[PDB]
Amino acid sequence: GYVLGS
Repeated sequence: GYVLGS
């Protein structure tokens, strides 16, 4: 899985 945040 993956997580991106900004």
